[PDB]
This record gives sequence, structure tokens and C-alpha cells, in this order.
Amino acid sequence: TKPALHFLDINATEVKKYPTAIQDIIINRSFDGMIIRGVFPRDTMEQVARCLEEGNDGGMKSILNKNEEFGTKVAQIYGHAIVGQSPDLKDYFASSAIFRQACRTMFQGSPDFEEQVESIFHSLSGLPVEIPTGPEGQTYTPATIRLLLEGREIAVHVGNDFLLMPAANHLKTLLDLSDQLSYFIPLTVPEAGGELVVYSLEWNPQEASKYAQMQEYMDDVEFKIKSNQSQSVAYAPGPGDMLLFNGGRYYHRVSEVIGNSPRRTIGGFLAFSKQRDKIYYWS
Ligand SMILES: [Ca+2]
Ligand SMILES: [Ca+2]
Ligand code: NI
Ligand code: NI
Repeated sequence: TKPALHFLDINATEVKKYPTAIQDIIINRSFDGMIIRGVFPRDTMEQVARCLEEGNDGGMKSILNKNEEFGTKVAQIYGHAIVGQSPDLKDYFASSAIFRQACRTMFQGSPDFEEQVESIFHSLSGLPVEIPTGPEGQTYTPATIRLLLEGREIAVHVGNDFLLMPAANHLKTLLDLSDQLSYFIPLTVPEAGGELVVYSLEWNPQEASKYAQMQEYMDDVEFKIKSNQSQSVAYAPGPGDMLLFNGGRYYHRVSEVIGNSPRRTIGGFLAFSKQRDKIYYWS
């Protein structure tokens, strides 16, 4: 045989059968991700989406970044994502406070967003699960909400590029130097498009160094991901399903949304503490 990408497809009721799934993806590399059906009920997802559409959102609209100047290959985002922020994190910590309050209000404890996701991550690892805190106790955000309208996409990228950004300076003191995972849950799905695609092409600073400009390297990534060479797997999770996968290691993208229903997702990242005795999750 020739090595392939491997993913599980399970129901949320079965997570306790995989008590070392996170270690198996990050450390052992025995598989690459999983889709977990029905982490949240469909009626909870619909309620949250309606809050955002109608504006009774607990203040969430006050931290919507429309990104209007950055082209069609970016989403709009509720909350500041830590990627790209200044290393002091002052703006990020303020938006993170607002995000946690607004999210808890919208979910009405039925079930609570943080409580439910932490339960999943604990069942797949056996470890305690925490949202990190800054050097003076400021909370990170557990998640951000990505909003993709008709004609918009999420350009191909890879998670371990975060380790090369000034915004990661403080988190680097808390995390093990292994792969970060990606997680997300759809609140609303589109008529067509909006598919997550994971490629076998990996993060590779050594290959990037063969190019005088990063924009030349990314032109070659775009060539490679459309060839018969790289493998690819595609998912279109329903509302309330979680996708959990090694986005730190593998290039991935979200295809252009088609139709009049927006794609809305809530999600972030997770990684090991330096002693591999705790899981941290954030966006
Ligand atoms: Ca499709
Ligand atoms: Ca339509
Ligand atoms: Ni990503
Ligand atoms: Ni080209």
C-alpha cells in the first residue's frame, strides 16, 4: 500500500470510545482528523444564527470585522482572530472579553458552547482543557465566528505558519512545539460550495526558503493542490457537526459559497501544553 490521509466519521455519543484521539492525530500521526456528528442540536444552531441575523446577539455585532478592504478570499469575522495581531494583544484581549459574554448569552446554556466543546476535547484526550490567559490574566477567546457570503471563500493556508508570527510570542511560552489542530462547527450551511478541503501537502519552511518571495512559493502551492499529485479530502458538515483535523500540518481551504444562505462557522485551534498534561483551545 501507499500512505493515505485517514479520517474517522463518528457520532458525538461515541467520543468516549476514542480517549487518545488527540494524541493519535498530533503525536503518533496514525490518522489526520475526524467528523463528529451532532455535537450541538440543530435547534440550538438555528437559534444562535437567528440572534446574529436579527441583532439580539448579546453584543456580538459590536466586534464584527467586515474586512471590507481585503478581497473575496477572506471571510468576515466576529471577534479578532489572533493570527496577524500585534504582539502586545491589547485589541485582541478586549474583543475576547466581549466574545465570551455574547456567546454565552446566545447559547442560553442549552447547551453552553464552552462547556460542550470542553467536554468533547476531554473525552478525546483524558486531559484537562482550558482557554489560555495572558501575562496579566487577560482571557484569550475560545473561538471566533466566520461569516462567508455568496462569492466569498477562505484561501488555502496552513496552521503552523502561526508559529512564525509575532502574535504567537506569548502562547509559545505555554504550548508544546507539536502540531496544532483545527476545530469548527457550522451554525448555518450554504446552498452549494462552502466545502472544507484538506490536502496532503504539508507545512514545510525548508521548501518555502527555495523562493525569493513568499508570493512565488504560494503560486506553486496553488499549482500543486490542483494536480493529480497531492491527495485531497472534502467535507461539508451539517449544522451542529464538528470537524477536528490536523490543520497545523496540512494545507486546507474553504471553497466559494454559492447561493443566498451564508456559511456561518464557530471555531478555533487546540494544542498541548509544554508537558503534554493539558489541552489549550483558542482562536
Ligand atoms: Ca457541494
Ligand atoms: Ca437561492
Ligand atoms: Ni485554517
Ligand atoms: Ni503559477
